[PDB]
Amino acid sequence: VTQTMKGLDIQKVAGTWYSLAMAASDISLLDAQSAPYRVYVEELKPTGDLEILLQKWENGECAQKKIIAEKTKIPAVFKIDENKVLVLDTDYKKYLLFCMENSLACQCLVRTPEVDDEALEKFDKALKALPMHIRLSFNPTQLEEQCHI
Amino acid sequence: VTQTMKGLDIQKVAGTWYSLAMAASDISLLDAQSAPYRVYVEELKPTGDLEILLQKWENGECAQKKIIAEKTKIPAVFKIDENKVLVLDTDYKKYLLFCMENSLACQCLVRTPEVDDEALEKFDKALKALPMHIRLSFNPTQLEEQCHI
Ligand SMILES: CCCCCCCCCCCCCCCC(=O)O
Ligand SMILES: CCCCCCCCCCCCCCCC(=O)O
Repeated sequence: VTQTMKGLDIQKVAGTWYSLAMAASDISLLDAQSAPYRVYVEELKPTGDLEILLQKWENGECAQKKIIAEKTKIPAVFKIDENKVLVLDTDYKKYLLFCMENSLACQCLVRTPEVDDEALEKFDKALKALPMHIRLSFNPTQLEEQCHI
Repeated sequence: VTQTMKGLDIQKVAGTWYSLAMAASDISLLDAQSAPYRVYVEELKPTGDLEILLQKWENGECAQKKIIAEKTKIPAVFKIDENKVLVLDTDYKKYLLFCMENSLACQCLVRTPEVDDEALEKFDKALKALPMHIRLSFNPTQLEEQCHI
């Protein structure tokens, strides 16, 4: 991944996000509800490390989860306990494109449970470079459900 | 779906095809190997009805399958025993875009086990109109395996 947000102010990504679309390099990273990269972002809490609240389906349950992405020399790049989180683009107010890699998955996050075509076309343009083999998107009804059910 | 091949000569789609990419309106139509619209086209045999040889994963097996799409008043539209098959576009030599609907799934077929970007971008342009929520694509290795394993 060769796209990163110049001048990312991590404080300003704080609060509520919705996983509107997801893509991955391999189908099995996203194909089932229990697929490894099938994580739904709930809330981003910058400490300047980054606390992520996400939902994730495990052994027949939607589980609420709290993880820390440690900051790096680069403001737009964080690490996870192996896995690099890259923030590609964000306008802070409406959307945020990020990828994670050790296997590569990218997401289009939005502030509100709505379908944002402006954001999805930025997401699409940003995956054109990447070797993605699965893409998903969720309707507003699924954005309000635990684990996008 | 509002895109159909003008002047389709069905005889000329005869022979060998590879399911290079697939999209569907609902994730559960494509997400597992046993998902309903997760069918891999092997061979198209026009009689002028259309005989399809496809592969389909059922109860832990890749099953070879033979079905008939009955012709309609419209050359580019066929029916299946409920389900409409629409041929959107084909150059006969390299690629063929088709959709099926009762739930909507579209595929980008190619003559050879290779990744055709020209064809995938035509596929992408053709799904821009459609309310797709899952897309898959397969590498050349998977195109040569039973059920794209
Ligand atoms: C801008 C920051 C975006 C947020 C990035 C979220 C990435 C977190 C995903 C990491 C996967 C860890 C999930 C739990 C581990 C597991 O169940 O195996
Ligand atoms: C240009 C023609 C393209 C070929 C169209 C192929 C569509 C066939 C898919 C129909 C699904 C039927 C599969 C078996 C039925 C089942 O297992 O439920």
